[PDB]
Amino acid sequence: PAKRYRITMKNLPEGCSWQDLKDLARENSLETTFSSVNTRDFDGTGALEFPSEEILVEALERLNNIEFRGSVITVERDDN
Repeated sequence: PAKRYRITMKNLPEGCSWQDLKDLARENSLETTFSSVNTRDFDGTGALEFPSEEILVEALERLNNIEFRGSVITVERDDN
């Protein structure tokens, strides 16, 4: 729509899953459309999408190098 973006949500010790990352994201105030998770990286990173950069910039300032129930995630723009 007004936008289309994709972000990475990742760090190193955590093979996170879509259920896990949406759980945290709702904790944190994200929602998004969806995320590319479970497939491969070091083992398991997510990569979210939304039609409006509000949600992108949010996580880039809400989830960037945050501790995730005892793991951590670093998050960033990945198609922009």
